[PDB]
Amino acid sequence: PQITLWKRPLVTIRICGQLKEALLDTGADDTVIEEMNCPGKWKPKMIGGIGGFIKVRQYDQIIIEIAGHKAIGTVLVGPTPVNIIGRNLLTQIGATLNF
Amino acid sequence: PQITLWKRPLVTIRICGQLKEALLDTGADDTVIEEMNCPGKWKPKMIGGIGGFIKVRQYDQIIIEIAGHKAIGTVLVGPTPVNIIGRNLLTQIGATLNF
Repeated sequence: PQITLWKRPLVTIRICGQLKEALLDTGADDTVIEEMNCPGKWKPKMIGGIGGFIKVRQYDQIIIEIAGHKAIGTVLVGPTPVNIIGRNLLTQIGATLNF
Repeated sequence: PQITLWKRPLVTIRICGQLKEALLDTGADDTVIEEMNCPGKWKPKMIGGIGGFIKVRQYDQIIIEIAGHKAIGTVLVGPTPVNIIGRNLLTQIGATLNF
């Protein structure tokens, strides 16, 4: 598709057998999703943004669908105000910026 | 241009006389730049993001040149980790996410 930027570029994602809404975020190096329970090996991590840093759990080789596109990568889980799809996953669904 | 996201989508901008480097950020509603002086009246506001909120100064109808493209609108100057170009200007230059 072509997402235009008048409204937040929100998209449906299936992670861990659960459908959710996430933001297509070219500004994020990484992907961050609200507190799940999907078990797995994970390493602790702190990611920074505007107002400071939050603690997250880093899972590796996680499967996701992003608006119907299958992807596989590092997802970070933690108290994020909105589910964010960063560049690690945007590259995998072939997303580009154009103007 | 078409901009892939293997690297951070950074661009040169021209704001309030200074040349600077900024991130084309489709997750940001607003455009926030590291602290610098711009002339004119500004009003204090507060913006959120991961990590929480920060106090910023709002400048209206500011000319910004983004990667050779002209925009004129709101710029929030404050303590951001990185200069970011949000949807309020990305729409001005005709920016769209494509995949």
